[PDB]
Amino acid sequence: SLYKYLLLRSTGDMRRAKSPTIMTRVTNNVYLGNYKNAMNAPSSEVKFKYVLNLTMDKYTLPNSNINIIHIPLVDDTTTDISKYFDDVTAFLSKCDQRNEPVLVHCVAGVNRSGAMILAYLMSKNKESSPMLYFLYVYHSMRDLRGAFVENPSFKRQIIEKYV
Repeated sequence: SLYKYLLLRSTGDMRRAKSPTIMTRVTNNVYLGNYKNAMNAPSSEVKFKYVLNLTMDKYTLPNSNINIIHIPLVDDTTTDISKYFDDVTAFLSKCDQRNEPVLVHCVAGVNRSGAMILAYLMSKNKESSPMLYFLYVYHSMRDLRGAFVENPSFKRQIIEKYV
């Protein structure tokens, strides 16, 4: 019934894209969100230690002792993001090992952040066929969030790295 789900999703049964709303917890400590979720991170009962800001501009969070890490990524179809995969997944892995919650976000929480989260989940897959796991993670996250890594260059780079 998961095979049926993936096969229908993969042969023309995708929904129209919608903007994500609430944050999505993806692992014990790692969360995916948009700019509003980042602005709300200092007041979240999750107790974030880090925020990974993938937008083009640095910002600060006044009351907060959160450590904001800035990695500006370009959401277009020519620019490389693969040079960041290993450093980003190693940092996210460390947060999960240390139980230090981290929010990964861009502006809409679809492409730049979605791609780093997809890379992390691929990097943690030890038991499944990478092709199957990619389809499962892709379709399941898109259905949960409304839109997820719509950028086809980003999907291509993740496939080249992990599949």
